[PDB]
Amino acid sequence: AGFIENGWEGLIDGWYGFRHQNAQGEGTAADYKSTQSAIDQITGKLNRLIEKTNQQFELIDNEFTEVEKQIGNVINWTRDSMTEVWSYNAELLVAMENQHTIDLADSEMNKLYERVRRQLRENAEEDGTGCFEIFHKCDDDCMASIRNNTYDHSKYREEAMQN
Amino acid sequence: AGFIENGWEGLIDGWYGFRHQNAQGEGTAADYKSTQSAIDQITGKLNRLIEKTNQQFELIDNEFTEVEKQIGNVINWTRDSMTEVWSYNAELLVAMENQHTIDLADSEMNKLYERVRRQLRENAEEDGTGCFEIFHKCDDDCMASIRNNTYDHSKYREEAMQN
Amino acid sequence: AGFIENGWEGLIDGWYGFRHQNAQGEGTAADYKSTQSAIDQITGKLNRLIEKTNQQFELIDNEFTEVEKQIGNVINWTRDSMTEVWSYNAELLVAMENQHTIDLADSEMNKLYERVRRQLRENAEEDGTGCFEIFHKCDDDCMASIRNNTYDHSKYREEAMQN
Amino acid sequence: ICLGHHAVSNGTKVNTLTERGVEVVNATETVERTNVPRICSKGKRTVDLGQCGLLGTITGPPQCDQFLEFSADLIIERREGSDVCYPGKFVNEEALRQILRESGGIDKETMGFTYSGIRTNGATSACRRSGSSFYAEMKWLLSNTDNAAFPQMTKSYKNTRRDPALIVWGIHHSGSTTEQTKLYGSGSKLITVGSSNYQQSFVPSPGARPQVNGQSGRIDFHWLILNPNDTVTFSFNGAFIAPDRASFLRGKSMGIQSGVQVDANCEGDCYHSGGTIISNLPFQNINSRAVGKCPRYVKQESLMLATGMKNVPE
Ligand SMILES: *[C@@H]1O[C@H](CO)[C@@H](O)[C@H](O)[C@H]1NC(C)=O
Ligand SMILES: *[C@@H]1O[C@H](CO)[C@@H](O)[C@H](O)[C@H]1NC(C)=O
Ligand SMILES: *[C@@H]1O[C@H](CO)[C@@H](O)[C@H](O)[C@H]1NC(C)=O
Ligand SMILES: *[C@@H]1O[C@H](CO)[C@@H](O)[C@H](O)[C@H]1NC(C)=O
Ligand SMILES: *[C@@H]1O[C@H](CO)[C@@H](O)[C@H](O)[C@H]1NC(C)=O
Repeated sequence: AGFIENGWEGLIDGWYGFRHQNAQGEGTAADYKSTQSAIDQITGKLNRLIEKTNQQFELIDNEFTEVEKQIGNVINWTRDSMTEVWSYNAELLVAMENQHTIDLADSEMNKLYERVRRQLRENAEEDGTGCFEIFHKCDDDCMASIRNNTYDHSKYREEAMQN
Repeated sequence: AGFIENGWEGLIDGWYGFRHQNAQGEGTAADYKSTQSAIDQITGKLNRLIEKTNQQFELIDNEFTEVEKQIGNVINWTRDSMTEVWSYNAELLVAMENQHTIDLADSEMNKLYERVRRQLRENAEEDGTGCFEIFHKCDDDCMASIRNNTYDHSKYREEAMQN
Repeated sequence: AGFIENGWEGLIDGWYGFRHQNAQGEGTAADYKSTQSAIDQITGKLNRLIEKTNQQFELIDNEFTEVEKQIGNVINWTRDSMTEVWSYNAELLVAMENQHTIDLADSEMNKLYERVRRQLRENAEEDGTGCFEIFHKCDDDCMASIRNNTYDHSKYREEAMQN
Repeated sequence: ICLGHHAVSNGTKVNTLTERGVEVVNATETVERTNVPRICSKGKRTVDLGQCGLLGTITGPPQCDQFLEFSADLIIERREGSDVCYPGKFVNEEALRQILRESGGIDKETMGFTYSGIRTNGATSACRRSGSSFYAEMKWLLSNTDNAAFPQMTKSYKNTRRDPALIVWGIHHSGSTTEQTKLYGSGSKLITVGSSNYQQSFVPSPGARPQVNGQSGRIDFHWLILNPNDTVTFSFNGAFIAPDRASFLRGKSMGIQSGVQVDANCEGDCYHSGGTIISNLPFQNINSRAVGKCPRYVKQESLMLATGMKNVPE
């Protein structure tokens, strides 16, 4: 997500998609495997995080009738230290899991990018902006064949080597 | 470990290795540098994790004769809060270091993969399943040279460009 | 920073740079975008991290006239547990952010390398030592065009395809 | 071309999740070690109690007259600061000290206690400035002239202010029963202190004690906190150190226990016995008991946060 100029706004159903701009026309489709894996990983991370505590805490301090002042300050200081360390742990965890979510999105993105590279030996190459320059013409069949991960490159090699 | 269909079960000595399927036959070998780096990093992580603490706690509550109920409940609540924060920190640490070890294995695999593609400029290309398609004939000396990081691609370029 | 043999000592102003060693002469220049992004990310991490607490504690113990020994032991044990958990959190913090800073520097290096290889379709090829081999001759304008992220690979293809 | 990064001959060793002591081009501090050995607190009101003590500000021994009723946003106590002139302890000592630390200063106002036909000017050889005297806001209620009965007194004081008052009174356990009869007379003296939330009562107990500050008997100062529109009745038959003035809280402050001198050359945040921890780092390793909004304590001597890349020498 670093070498791309901008993200698409018309991509609604899928997180990661595909555009063609071939001679047949213009089409914007959505990949399924990469976005399913990304949503599965992130939802698993959420389900790990979204978990109410098992440990049961009781009332240690009285709001109405104030407890003895020494033990009251001891309880207040213990609760304040626990509150500070919990706020610290919460902000640290939120920051690093947002970082890991962004890195996971980038990892799924360039994993799809590198698997598209692997599917296209020399029939296509990158432009640096996230697009692949196809060296063969197909009537929107090889578009879906790249999309469906059922692309055969060896039959398209002879007309793409000389170009 | 992303583009590979399945990991090898016949590899025992190392962690990352090579399969041959050449004209001489079929053979399995084990890389040494990448697995040494991975095991060194993971064992260093274990060494910095597997450490008995220096802080020496004292007995604050009495198991046999119960202490005064107010200060005893304060001790119980402090111990329960510290148990909860230590359990949360333990889950956090275990989860993030398991993620980091998985990502470290993936990154060591990726580093070996990119260094193999860097060794062989055009003599071999990926297929998407983790293999490299050699475009020259060589009887186990070139492949061991690939393993030994002593591959001389300059004397193999002439017969691999036209293919 | 994996495939690179060593870091340059003469690169002073920039973190990530460029060496050409072309026929025109010798010169070590510095990239600006990658090092600016890396320093911005690391300084943002520091500004997130270097932050005095907004919560103000009070004196719970007494240095001069020692408090009652039971509540004194409770305060000492609570402070020791808080000190131990803060020390563990601090060393975990330092370890994982040093790991993330090293990984961020490696990722910025990899992103710069990949964007250079994306600018250089076939006119240049990778080496494995972090260098690029050029199939065309060009006098310090192409090199700056690579540095300025304004490379025009369209009109270098005719003399570099056969090489 | 050749593409690469920068490095230095001498970098920094930092700790990392995989390897310990890895070499980086540059690194920064996260655990502060440099401690300012001065309580530098410019921008806030401060009082240096010195040879006076924080709890001595209430009762008023000779060392604590200057800071008898003060006002500050920072209170500083010293080890040499004594809380009492006539010897004796404080019940709930740390509770009263922590109340005074958050007082923001204290204000003394008279209770209007009128005593009829009974000598009230206490005088001890220990609590002395120029002659035999006693505390500032405490009145030692002796007998009339000599061994004589002490009439039962019922003195009621009502806190009419809008803030919760603080009342400190004293109990005299004489050095002997004969001394107690000299000062208050024969009979079992019994004293009750009554409030809405306070009803504790107690009996003075004469007996021999070691000579502390050149005196035998000990006076224990009890205390309570009065809510607004609440009254305290002292019903004492004898042997009472009556409160002439009630102490009132002023605002919010924080109390430190240091031993270094005070200046105004900083913007300090937290303080301790070694001085001031002025820094912006998240962690510190100077004192475990630094109080204020500042870095937290850690067990490690030093942690290096890698600011630069992992460098390899050429
Ligand atoms: C302790 O904290 C509670 C808030 O959680 C506060 O209402 C209470 O006044 C505090 N106690 C003292 C003695 O400051
Ligand atoms: C405090 O915890 C211990 C075990 O950790 C338990 O045996 C004890 O009963 C608890 N005290 C109270 C008052 O519940
Ligand atoms: C509590 O810890 C402090 C240092 O933080 C130490 O000076 C004191 O002696 C300890 N108290 C006891 C009772 O050990
Ligand atoms: C290295 O880091 C320190 C942080 O203490 C900083 O003051 C210094 O300017 C840095 N040096 C360079 C060359 O970045
Ligand atoms: C306290 O008493 C005064 C006078 O009787 C009255 O004006 C005020 O409202 C009372 N306050 C409370 C809290 O009862």
